[PDB]
This record gives sequence, C-alpha cells and structure tokens, in this order.
Amino acid sequence: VLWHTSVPFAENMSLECVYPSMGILTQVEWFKIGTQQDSIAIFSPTHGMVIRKPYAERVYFLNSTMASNNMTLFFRNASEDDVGYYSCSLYTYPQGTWQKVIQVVQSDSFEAAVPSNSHIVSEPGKNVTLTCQPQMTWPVQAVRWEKIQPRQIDLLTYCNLVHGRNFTSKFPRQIVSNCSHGRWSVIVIPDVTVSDSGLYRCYLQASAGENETFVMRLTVA
Amino acid sequence: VLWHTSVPFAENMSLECVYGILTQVEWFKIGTQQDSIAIFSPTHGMVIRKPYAERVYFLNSTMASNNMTLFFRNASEDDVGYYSCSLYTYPQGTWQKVIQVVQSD
Amino acid sequence: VLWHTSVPFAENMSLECVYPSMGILTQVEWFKIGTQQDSIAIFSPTHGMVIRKPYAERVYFLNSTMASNNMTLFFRNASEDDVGYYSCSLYTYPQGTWQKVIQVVQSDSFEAAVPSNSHIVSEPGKNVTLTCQPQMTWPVQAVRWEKIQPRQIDLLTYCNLVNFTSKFPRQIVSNCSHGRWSVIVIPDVTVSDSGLYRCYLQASAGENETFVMRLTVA
Repeated sequence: VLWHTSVPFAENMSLECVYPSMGILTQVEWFKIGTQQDSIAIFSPTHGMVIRKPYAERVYFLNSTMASNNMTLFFRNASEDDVGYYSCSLYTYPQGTWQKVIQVVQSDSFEAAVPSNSHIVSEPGKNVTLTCQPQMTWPVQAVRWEKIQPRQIDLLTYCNLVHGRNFTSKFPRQIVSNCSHGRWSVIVIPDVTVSDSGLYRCYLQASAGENETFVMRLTVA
Repeated sequence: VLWHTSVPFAENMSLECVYGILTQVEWFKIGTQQDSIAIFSPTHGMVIRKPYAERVYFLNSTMASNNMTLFFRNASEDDVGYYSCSLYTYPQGTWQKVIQVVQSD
Repeated sequence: VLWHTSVPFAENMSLECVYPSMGILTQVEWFKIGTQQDSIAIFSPTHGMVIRKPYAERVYFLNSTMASNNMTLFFRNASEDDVGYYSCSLYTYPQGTWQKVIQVVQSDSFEAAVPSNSHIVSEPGKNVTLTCQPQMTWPVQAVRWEKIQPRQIDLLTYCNLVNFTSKFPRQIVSNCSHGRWSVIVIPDVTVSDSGLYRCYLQASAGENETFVMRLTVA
C-alpha cells in the first residue's frame, strides 16, 4: 500500500485511481476489501477491461486517453453495501505490484469534523515543517498524519510504535516521515504549492488515555 | 493456548479489547464449543447475535482507536469462562485476544 | 496466512512453483515474506527475468520450457538466512492473482518424526476416503489436510471454521460445507498416492490435534 484515501459515500461516488507513470503497466485489478477480497474489475493494457458479473450494472470507467493513466471506479447508483474498503491494484514491470486503498465512509465534508488548532501561512517553494503535540505519560501506541479536504482525506503516514507495520504515503507528492526515535512527531512538506493548502492532522493513539489529536491549517500564498 | 487478560465476574463486567485496516471483528465464547457473540465489518456495522442481545453492548467510539470492548449490562453465572476477541486486518490477517472470566472473584 | 508447501534445507533446494495454465500469464514475482515483503525476482513474458541484487548470486531459474507452467526457484547457493517463507505470485488475465506460499524448515526436521496412527490399503483406481479423528473437546478453529513426502509436505485442503485454496495438483475432493471438513476423497487412486497423510485440527483457544494415516496403494 503506497496510497490510502478516504471519501464520503454517494450514489454517484467515484473512487479515484490514477497511476503515476512508473515502468510498464501490465495489469490493473479492483477489489472490494473484506476478510475475503471480492474482485470488481480487471484491466489488460492490451485486451481492455472486464467487469465481474456482480458489478456489471453497478460500476463503470471513463473512456479517458491512455496516457491519462486513469483507472477511477465510478458507481451508477451506489447503496449502503458499497461502504467499506477498496483496493486499486497496479501491476507494473519491473518495479512490481503496488496498491492504492480507498475507504468509503458515511460522512459530510471532512473539514466539518475538525476545527483547526493552529494556522500557518507560507509561500510557494518553501518547505513546511509540521509537528504533533505529544502530551502525556501515556505511551503512544500509534501515530498518524492525514491531509484533510472536504471530499477526501489522504493518509500521509502512520507509525505503529507498539505492534504492526508502518505506512508511508508515496503519491501524490513527497512526505518526509521517519517514525523511528520519538520523531514520529514531525513531517515535512518539501516545496509547497498552493494546492498544498489545507488541513493537516496528527492523531495520537495511546494506551490508557488514548485518542488525542492536533489539526493545523496550511495556507500557501 | 491460555488467556491474555483475566477478569473477575460481575453483572456489569466489561471485557477490554484494544486493538491499520480492520476488515472484521468478532467476539466468541469459548467453552466446549465456540459460540458467536457479535460480529463487525466496515460495510455492515456491528451486529450482535440474538443469544447475547439482552446481555452485552458496545460503546462504538472512535473505531480508528481500535477499541471493541465488550460490555455486559447484565451477566449470569454462565458468563464465566473464556472469551475470544478475534480481529482480521488487511491483508495481514489474524489477531486474537483471549479473556478469562473468573467466578471466585 | 499459512503455507502450501514445506521443504527441508539444501543449498541446491528447489522451491517448486508449478502453476496451472489459466488464461494469459502476464507477470510472475517471487517474494521472501519475513517481517517485510522483500522482492527476489520478477518475470515478464515479453521482457524476461530480473533478479533483484540481494539474491543475484543466490538463486536462478530455468530458461527451458517455461510454457510447461514452471517458475521454480532454484538455489545456486544458500545460507541460514534462506530459511523462511516465500511467495510465488502468478498474475493472469482475466483470472487475476494466483499465490503459492512455500516454507523452508531449518533444524533438519521433517517426516522422520511422523509415525502413523492408522494404515489403509487400497487398490489403484479406487476412490479413497480419509477421515480426521475429531475429539469434540475444543471448538475446531481450522482444518488442514497435508501430504507428507520425503522431500516436501503439501497442503491438500484448508478450511477455516470461524480462506486458503490448495495448490497441490491432485484434485482432492473436499467441501467443509457442514462438517465435511472431517474427510477428503482421493478419487481414482494411483500408486504415486501412497504415503503419509495428516489431518491437523487447530483449536480456538487450546491445543491442536494430529491424526496421521498411511495410505498404501497396490
């Protein structure tokens, strides 16, 4: 998993999956994630797209140009059973397999759930350093950084400090994240553009006193 | 296999279960057989099985905090025994916490 | 995730990944699954094989008939660190992904410690039914049917009773629909089917049962 987003449920929701040119694309496959993966569609760069029968009347794709790299999944009339986790799996040569995970949640604008704890104004071209606000004697089990927009959360990184594997987002842009050594608290956004404006959230999952967070608004001139 | 957490019996006892991408959570009672208590999925939500419907509840707080603690609002002598808090993550798989409920307090 | 095949150590060990013919083969990739997914080699049916630098000296593959459905990972040389778990992933169109997990065991431990609890004799051409010996004292979490050979142990059937499909090319008839997990049928048995078979029962919160049976075909 190199890319993890969350989007609100809608009857006409589209699950964005645009792959960066990286080597040769050899196959794409869409899955509904559960304990067992449910295949939605499979794409050949030679023979085209096959939608699995349970989804034949429920999803479609755009007739976008080849160099658009667009595998975005579109729902006709989505229903409550289409809530959950999705996988857009990219198979490339010689780099290998990578996966984008998209979670469909029941939700309003993701900005509405978060009031900013902080505001920073920067200019394009500068690196922007963001920090968590570690507090307690309570051990931090997990740390996660997200970029928040009204229609989309981009999971930038998470560090499991007690158990599990870590995650660092590649795509769409570079996130400087390390996790090791009590510097899970800091990330850098190198060379910001206006499109980097938005809300940035650090969530701290602790042991007994779990669940604390810090939001900061970035505004690029 | 033995237990991870051991608690004494109480009518209002709560069985703590704390803890990526969670695809399924299920509570079982382990005796001579395995009885399902409640099952959760991100698509269907939390669905409690009928034999425990009047016994247990969940305070569905932040699920991203990884908390599925089983609350007894009423508990009887037969709620003593072994419990399993079973967890499936994507694509890693299993994570299981076994909990013992002791009658002697 | 558990394994499909298990083999003992050897510096010339061959981790068999014979796959079925199913649609168009579009890509193959070998990983070593440790605490992290580590890439060994990647194959394109047009561009050929790339072996990642950490395994360039270690491993090699046949350049012969690959159309025989063969991507077996041959070791040229091997150390303690080549012990562990491997993933042989086949990518096909339109069927999708086909994955075989392969276990390499260290201590010089293998079928030498496997005595039978039961012995069945059958003539070739017969449909042989094998059965577990469930004791009905722990709920059965999961069922594994395995074939124990001198050079490899293969998974025949897996059933989680809360998914994992066999990659063994024998066509074992099994269902695990409603208690069916306790039996498997070997149809039209041959002399090559002789050997040790094991039913493995995983308990939810207890100890695991083992029933080993020897089948000898006339």
